[PDB]
Amino acid sequence: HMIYRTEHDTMGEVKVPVDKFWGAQTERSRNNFKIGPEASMPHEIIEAFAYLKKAAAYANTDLRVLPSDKRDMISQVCDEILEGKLFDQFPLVIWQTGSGTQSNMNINEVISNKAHVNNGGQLGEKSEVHPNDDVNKSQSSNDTYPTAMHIAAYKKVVEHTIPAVETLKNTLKAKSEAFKNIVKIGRTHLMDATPLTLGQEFSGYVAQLEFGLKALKNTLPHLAELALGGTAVGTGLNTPQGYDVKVAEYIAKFTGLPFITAENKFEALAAHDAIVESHGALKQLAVSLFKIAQDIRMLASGPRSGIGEIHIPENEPGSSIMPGKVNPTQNEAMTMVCAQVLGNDTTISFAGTQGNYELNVFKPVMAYNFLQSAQLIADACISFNDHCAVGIEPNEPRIKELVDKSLMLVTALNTHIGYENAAKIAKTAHKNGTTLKEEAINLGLVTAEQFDEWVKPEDMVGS
Amino acid sequence: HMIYRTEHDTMGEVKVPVDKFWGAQTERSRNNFKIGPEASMPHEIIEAFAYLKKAAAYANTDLRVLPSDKRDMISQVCDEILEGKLFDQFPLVIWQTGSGTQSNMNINEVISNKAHVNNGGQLGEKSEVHPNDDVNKSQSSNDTYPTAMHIAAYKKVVEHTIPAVETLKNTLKAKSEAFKNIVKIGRTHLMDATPLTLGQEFSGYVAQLEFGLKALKNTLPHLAELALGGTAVGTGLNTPQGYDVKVAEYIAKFTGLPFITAENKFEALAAHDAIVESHGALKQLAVSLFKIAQDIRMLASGPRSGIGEIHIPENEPGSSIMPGKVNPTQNEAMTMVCAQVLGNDTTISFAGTQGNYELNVFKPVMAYNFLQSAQLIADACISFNDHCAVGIEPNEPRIKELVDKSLMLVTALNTHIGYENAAKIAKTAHKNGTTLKEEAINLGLVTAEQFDEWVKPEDMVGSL
Amino acid sequence: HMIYRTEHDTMGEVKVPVDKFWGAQTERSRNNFKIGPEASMPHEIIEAFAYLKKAAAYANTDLRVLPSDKRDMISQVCDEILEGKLFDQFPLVIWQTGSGTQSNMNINEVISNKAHVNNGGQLGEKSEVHPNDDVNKSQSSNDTYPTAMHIAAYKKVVEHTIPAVETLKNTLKAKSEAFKNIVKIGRTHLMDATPLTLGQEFSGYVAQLEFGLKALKNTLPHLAELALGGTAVGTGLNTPQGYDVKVAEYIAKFTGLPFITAENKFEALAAHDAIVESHGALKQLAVSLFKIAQDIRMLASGPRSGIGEIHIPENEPGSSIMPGKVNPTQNEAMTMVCAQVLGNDTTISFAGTQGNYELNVFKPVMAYNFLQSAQLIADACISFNDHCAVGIEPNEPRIKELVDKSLMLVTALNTHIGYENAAKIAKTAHKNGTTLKEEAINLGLVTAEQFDEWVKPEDMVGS
Amino acid sequence: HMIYRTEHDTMGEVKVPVDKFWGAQTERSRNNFKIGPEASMPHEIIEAFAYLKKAAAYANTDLRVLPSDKRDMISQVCDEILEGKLFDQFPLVIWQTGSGTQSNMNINEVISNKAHVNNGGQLGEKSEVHPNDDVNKSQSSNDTYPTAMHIAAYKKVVEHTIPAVETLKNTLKAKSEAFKNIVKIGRTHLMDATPLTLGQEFSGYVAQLEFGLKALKNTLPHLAELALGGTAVGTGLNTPQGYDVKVAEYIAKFTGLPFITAENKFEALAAHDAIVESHGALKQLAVSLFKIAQDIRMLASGPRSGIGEIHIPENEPGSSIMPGKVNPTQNEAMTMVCAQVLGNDTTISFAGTQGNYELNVFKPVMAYNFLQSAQLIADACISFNDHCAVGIEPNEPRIKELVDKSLMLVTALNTHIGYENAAKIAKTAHKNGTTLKEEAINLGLVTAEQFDEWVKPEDMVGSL
Repeated sequence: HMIYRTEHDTMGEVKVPVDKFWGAQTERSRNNFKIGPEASMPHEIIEAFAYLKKAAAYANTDLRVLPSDKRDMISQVCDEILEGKLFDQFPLVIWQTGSGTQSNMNINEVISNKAHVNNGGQLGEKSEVHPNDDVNKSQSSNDTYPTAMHIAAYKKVVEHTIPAVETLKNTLKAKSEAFKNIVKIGRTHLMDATPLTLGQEFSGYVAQLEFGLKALKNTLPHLAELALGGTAVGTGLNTPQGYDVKVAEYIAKFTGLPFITAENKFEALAAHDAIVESHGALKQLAVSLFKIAQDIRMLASGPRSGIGEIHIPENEPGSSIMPGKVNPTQNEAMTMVCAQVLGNDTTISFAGTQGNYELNVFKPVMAYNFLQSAQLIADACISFNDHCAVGIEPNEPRIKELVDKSLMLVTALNTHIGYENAAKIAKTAHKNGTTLKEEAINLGLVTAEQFDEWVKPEDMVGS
Repeated sequence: HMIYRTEHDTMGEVKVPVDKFWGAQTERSRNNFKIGPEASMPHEIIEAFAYLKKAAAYANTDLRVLPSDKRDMISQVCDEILEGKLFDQFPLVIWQTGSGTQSNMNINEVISNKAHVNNGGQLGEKSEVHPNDDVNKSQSSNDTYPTAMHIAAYKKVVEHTIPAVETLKNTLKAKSEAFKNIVKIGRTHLMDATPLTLGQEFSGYVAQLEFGLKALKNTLPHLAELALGGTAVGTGLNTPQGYDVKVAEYIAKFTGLPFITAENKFEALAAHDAIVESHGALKQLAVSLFKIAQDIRMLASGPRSGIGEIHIPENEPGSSIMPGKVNPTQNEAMTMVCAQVLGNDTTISFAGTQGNYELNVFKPVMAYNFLQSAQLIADACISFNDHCAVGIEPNEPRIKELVDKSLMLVTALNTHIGYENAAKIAKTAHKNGTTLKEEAINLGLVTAEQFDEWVKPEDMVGSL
Repeated sequence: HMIYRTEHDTMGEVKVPVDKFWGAQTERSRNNFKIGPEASMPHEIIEAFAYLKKAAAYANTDLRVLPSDKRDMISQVCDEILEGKLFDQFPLVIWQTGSGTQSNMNINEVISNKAHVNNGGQLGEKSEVHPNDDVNKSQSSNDTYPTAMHIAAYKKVVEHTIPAVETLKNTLKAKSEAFKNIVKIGRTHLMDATPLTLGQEFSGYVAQLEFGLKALKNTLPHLAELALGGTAVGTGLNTPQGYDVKVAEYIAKFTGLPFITAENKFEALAAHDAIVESHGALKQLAVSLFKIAQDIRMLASGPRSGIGEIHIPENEPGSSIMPGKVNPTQNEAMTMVCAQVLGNDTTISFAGTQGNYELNVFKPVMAYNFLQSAQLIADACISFNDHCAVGIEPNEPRIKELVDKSLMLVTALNTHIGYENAAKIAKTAHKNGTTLKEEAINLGLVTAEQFDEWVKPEDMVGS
Repeated sequence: HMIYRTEHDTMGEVKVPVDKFWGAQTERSRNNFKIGPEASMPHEIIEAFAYLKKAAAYANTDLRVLPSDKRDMISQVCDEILEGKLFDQFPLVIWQTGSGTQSNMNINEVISNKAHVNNGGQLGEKSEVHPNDDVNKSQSSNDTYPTAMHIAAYKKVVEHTIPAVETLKNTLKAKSEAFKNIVKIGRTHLMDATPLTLGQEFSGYVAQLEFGLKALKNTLPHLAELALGGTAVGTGLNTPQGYDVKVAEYIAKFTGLPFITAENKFEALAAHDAIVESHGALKQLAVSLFKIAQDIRMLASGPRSGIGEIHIPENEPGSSIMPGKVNPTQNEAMTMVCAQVLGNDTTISFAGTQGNYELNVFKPVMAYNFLQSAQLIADACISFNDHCAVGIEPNEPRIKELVDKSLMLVTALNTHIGYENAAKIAKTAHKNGTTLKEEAINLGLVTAEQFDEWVKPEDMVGSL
């Protein structure tokens, strides 16, 4: 069934699927890089290329190096890509050249061929829009791919990751306020400790997410800087005067995000330290999220022979062999995502060290890892919020049982009956399996009413 | 346009797309874990589940707890899955429950419903093969997902990763032999050193891959052990006597690989140390491959601004105004894959620490990272071999130019004038921009005839 | 020779070296944690404990829970520790409890016993200053160790790491300015590329360090927050009202650094996300420094059969067997330090995920890794600056040779003689081993004088 | 107060502290690499250099290139170093040249000068044993430092790490046997599951350590290969015929460990893949040890707010007002050590990728991280064994309380009433806060006598 057209270059003929909008160079690149599943370059990178190619055409026309009719042809195809209509025209993998050259050429060819069809021609004829001379005007593969990487990274963080974390933080803050008067037993070293409120414990999670949000936002100004206009080595050779600033202005306009031209194009090509910087903040959030998810599943564990202090939503059967068992599966998905982010940080950091001279040629692996972390954190925070956090409720009788049976409240008695008598009560309760109150009364040291007045858990959760 | 049928599990009713062969539990997971791209659980895991479900049915029939007609129904659908016909029936993500329960239930439901249709029934009616009582007989998610992970991991390593590395090693060995008489300049600390042959340098790469292959093969016996038969917590509750050994024998038969039952089912459920062990060896290979690929692009650097001791193939047309351009495409793809494997090792090691009590619930992320490393190493080694290594050739004039002018050829004068005198010659040439021979004569330390007789790079590539 | 005194607790007698100022609890802790070399807890942590113990005594006296005479006794020993006089009194390892409990008790015992000697008593007699009741008043091991960790971390970064990076950045900036007119050949993919100046290449390194400095400084406000006053679980039980704010004020005064009380004490005890945040910025600097050091040793490689574009200081013989060889050993030390920092980041991130409930009990390993990275980056930047960067000089003849022999300048001819003639010149030069100028002249396409006018490398390093 | 003598190398004159036995090159390094704490190069590396310098002298004398009287002078100082008498003569840091050249020169200079004093001369005079011509005869830094790294690494693993892990494994095995009849509740996903014995749970830990020991031992043959004899670039230039084999034999004799000469000297200089390989196995052990230590503190959590199924020893006095306090001191030390090993693996893997051409110049950082992991695992396993594992005891009343309460004991009714009816019972008790038996009677699904006869935890810890 597969029908081909025949294209030609200095390697000879090359068959291209007859209906596909890529060209000879993209087709050869499929075979040169058969590494992992086809088409693995992230769609967000292709979308970002559409933004920057449109902006380059607009800047080039303003600066009188590209005719406006060709700008319009290019821009129309870019809009189609941005609308999600052409993803099946991008068959190339992440694991291509480290400059992402083949993906740059893939969008140049697709824009060229689709423009020809939009102009009324037949796919496979020579286009009015030349892939290199027109679509790639004033550009290099070297400066286009890192621009796409930053556009995609910034957009994912600001439009997906941050909103998702913010929503989860808001839920945990509302829960913290709802739980502010529920006194529970602390655990340090996993061992019995002095009291705090369930709201205080949840307030820690809120504060962790607030700090992670601040830290991630701190990284945005460096990520906003774009390499476009540095061309092959950073000097801007082959760009019209002012192109750097103008093309960044168009990118900022079309994306609605505050992109600027990079202050130092050599730094922008030879390294991807902004990706290292921003990914470190994603990893900081993953570190906090792991701990939050871990605590919540421990607090919900049981329902009889674990901790059992909270209830969480029960969304699906947990087991076919153990009937009625339900597991904290949203917490599990979150902790697995966090494990992924920590390893993505290893990869990004390694790749970030490995630039040589004028160019870091690890760009696709850095982009792929960054976008994966940003996306998975966003998606897991949405899922965990909607399917776990919004439904957390206290098990007030279990919490109260733990408080009443604890030996750790005994020090409330020291100022009233002295250290030695307090210790005698705790030692007797421990030996007998009884409560502090039972032994305070039955040793004749404190009346029931005086004990209730002196040992108030709600008075033990502040200075 | 979406039409649903109504199904149920022990928790309630669930609307399931009318034409899909999964059931209530798969549909819940599909909707409850919208995390990353759709349907991301690796197809290798689904295929491995098909092998183990077929084996479990065969073992259950032999041990007289499942009728053979139901075995045949189950086995038929497993065959369809293995033939690649039913991947649209597996919509679940990696980022699900950490035991992989939901993918276990996905295959149980698909086998049950497709068997009913194969039997002449209507999709949605009660099946002759119950998903839990028949397809999951003698099993838990807790022992099935680890079993699928090991089957998939072992098969990827033995059928893909090892053959690809072996082929690349063979090419580098043939190149080493072809280059055994070409004397080049060593570089240590990036600085000019003493001679070695290009074949000797390439023989190092060969040895590195041979050691990595041995180290990876050393990890196979632990990876061959299967959890299947441990059921919920490791005790084998609800298995027929002898099921653990028999089901492993059927898995070994159907896969053609030497799987055995795990000696300790608690170790097999509560941790995935075999994945840590085997991935460490994949990472060892990636460390060596990075260095090999890095050296080859450095040796090829050019045409004029660098080293230029070797030529590498061109895989793209190039341009007429850029003659002699060098495009180290495969070196870049390989080094990026290696960077990926390093971080996959961090993830696997982290997840491997995190088992609690009777179960590690990081199983899908461990399986996904392992399979990715094994696949990308295999594919990158094939591509690097075919599009780079087989075509490496020496630039003999450039090699000779760079060896003949190394100042550290003065090491050859150590035996005649002492290491201190030789240092003064090399230090003087470096300061004056002159040659070794001219300064040795200027210093009155060596004559011209003595210099030509004593300084021969071809005599410096072996022992005394 | 070893003479002991005999102390006593409920485990029985314990021999303590007769002249040492620690007590029974520290002595037992030596044996309980024989893990790695003795005394490995960083001296900076001990110094930080001295600051916080002095501040706690001052706050406690102001708030009328500790007599001023005992404050003075405690403060005097703290001053001795800060003067570096008592490090031999701290024998405990990093690998103790994860709350650092044993090091807290070690300073409490040393302060107690040294105060007694300062008061005119004999070491081994009962002290006027009780280790727990006085030196540990209003405190827990749980809130003291993380306070010491932040004090030590912040001080190391601001007093050592940042100044060292700043100095190196300044040197590289001066070199960039000095080299601004030296045109050299770019390298992308390790392969010949279009020109840039040596000053432009060095300006990339400067920009990388400037961004890393900004990123590290962004992490300081979270690191300035101190846990002290949270006590065992975060509630501040057993502190006088206002102690949290007052003790942070004293710490800020005594250290001269802008410490504040943590806004959320649960976040401050249950996690060490500020250490993750700040270490990610140290790792970002290490990623940049690796690339900078790698480029510099590649550019200096040879001196005959490598790159050879720069000279670096030659500080020592590189080899005994190869006479006169000198190696870029400062670059090697730097790259090894950077490798260390990347693994320290793995450890800190792992430990940061592992808090449970009210307390993260991975505090010493996080503190040790953080201080090691901050110290090694500082020391390597000083050494690399003084013994390499200040002495970098261009090899102008070698740089010029590479420019004159490059095929990459041929595109300067396109607008003057056309693509086809330019390509003919490049193809002929490549085939013959000659220069572009030689073939332009000898093909009769360009005169020598016209070639020099049209192909000016200094005009090819901007837009 | 500081008095110096004047020395020189091929680069110029150097002032050396008058009473120190090092020379000009050590003094340059001491002053040029003020990075981290003073004198940080591991003493195990210095000791390993003493073994290899003694072996080189013995091999050189046998092969007729060094007189036996000079061999004896060198060997005597090597013995003094091995006895621990000269560590004050080694002031250099890890963070020096990446080949470790400066530490090689440090031992050459110290041997030379101490031999002269041993011969009756004055420190600072010309020695009978030349540091380069005699002590470094047939050697380079490029082959000596990797040799020292392997000697030190292998000795630490076999003489410290393996014995410590083996002892801990034996203790856990004895505990598993002692606990084989104590039925406890399994936990999966942290949730109450079906029973297993406490001995079964501990047997998982034993199996994990056994696999880690096997994996570590599998890495020993690569680690046994020594670079010595490759000299500057791997060719063996300037070695006598047969020196590589003979010097390895002397190293094996003097250390008592089964070292051999490396099969490929280029692989042995340009990469440290054996360190990557062996460290991955140390990291595998650390991954298992983390999980074991984590479980033990979770099982001990208490006295009243947690699980409390086991007792662990107390190692500190405690306080009268805090009876029953549990202090999981060794679990914290162990888990922190394990966190350290994970990051050491990142560093070693990164450095292992970074060799260029004939030499990897990340040798000291690789050696330092490897030795730290091997040492800390050994010490932590000794401490954890002696101060925690040997004293673990069951809390049998608490264990029984927690198993009798598990709703997943309802799994035992599956064979009688079906998985769906059993689910309703457990779901009802969970909703109502009642017991399984009470709801099963209320639902009319099981009688009281049938429940007592059918539900027995002790019958659920094996197969059908």
